[PDB]
Amino acid sequence: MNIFEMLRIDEGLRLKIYKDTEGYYTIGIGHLLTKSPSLNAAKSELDKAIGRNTNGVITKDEAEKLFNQDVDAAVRGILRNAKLKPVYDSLDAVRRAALINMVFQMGETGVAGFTNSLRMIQQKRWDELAVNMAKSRWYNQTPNRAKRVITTWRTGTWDAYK
Ligand SMILES: [Cl-]
Ligand SMILES: [Cl-]
Repeated sequence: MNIFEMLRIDEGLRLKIYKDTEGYYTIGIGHLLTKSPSLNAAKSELDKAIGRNTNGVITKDEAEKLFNQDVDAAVRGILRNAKLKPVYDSLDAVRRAALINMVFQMGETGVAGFTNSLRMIQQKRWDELAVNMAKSRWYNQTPNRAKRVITTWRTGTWDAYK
């Protein structure tokens, strides 16, 4: 088990443009295309991203490429963020994967804003953290996913993914 396998599980894989859980144009493996209501604006972003006229459709190899790029940006984002970086450095490997997962889904900004959880993470107060994270839109909107991630944080193992 690793970050790649983890996110593939949580995000699924789809070769056609689609609406995410928030109604956003997305494709491949959780790759957000646009927050805009327009399918054309979405098709346009996708062609720009892929470098070709796709027609709202990509191949497997193309989704994986976007995925690679996205995992990489998440990591680099974390390491560039003043609030995030130290958090990341204080963690074990499984738990660093839980942070990337969240960053992937909600962005640096979203994550950085979970201030109280951040302090707990650092103090390594596992159980409390799990309770705190549950008190969130994130958890209310995508419970099963958030539960997997929260267990990950709580236990430091990959059990939720097995
Ligand atoms: Cl892109
Ligand atoms: Cl869910």
